[PDB]
Amino acid sequence: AEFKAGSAKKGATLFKTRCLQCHTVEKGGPHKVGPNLHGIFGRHSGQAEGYSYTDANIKKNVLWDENNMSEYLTNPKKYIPGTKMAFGGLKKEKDRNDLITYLKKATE
Ligand code: HEC
Ligand code: NA
Repeated sequence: AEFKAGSAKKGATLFKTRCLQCHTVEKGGPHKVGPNLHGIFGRHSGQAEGYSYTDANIKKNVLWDENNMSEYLTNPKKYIPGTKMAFGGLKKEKDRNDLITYLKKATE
């Protein structure tokens, strides 16, 4: 994937309607179904403390960045076979861009 900066505000609404049910983003926000995502960019997958990950997510051992995030969110289970993240994917490129733009800022 090739991330391009988009709308953080549209990204916030996307995140809040599609991800918030399972994830928080703020520093010190709780793990829910999925892990809190603060600091996710520039951290390896499966390394948020206090969250019980699948072996598949840990073994993937991907250094999260803007580009591999876009790929992941397109089809999570395709990028990380075995993941328990039950999200079909964001198929529109503009949506992933908007979401990732938000995500970069919100996870600081
Ligand atoms: C539950 C119904 C979820 C929804 C909706 C979304 N996510 Fe998720 N995500 C969920 C789980 C259970 C997990 C852990 C998967 C595992 O196999 O252990 C995840 C994982 C992620 C990750 C990776 C986190 C890491 O520390 O490596 C990211 C980056 C992530 N999820 C982001 C994300 C976004 C942006 C969502 C909506 C667009 C989203 N998730 C939805 C559970 C669920
Ligand atoms: Na709860």
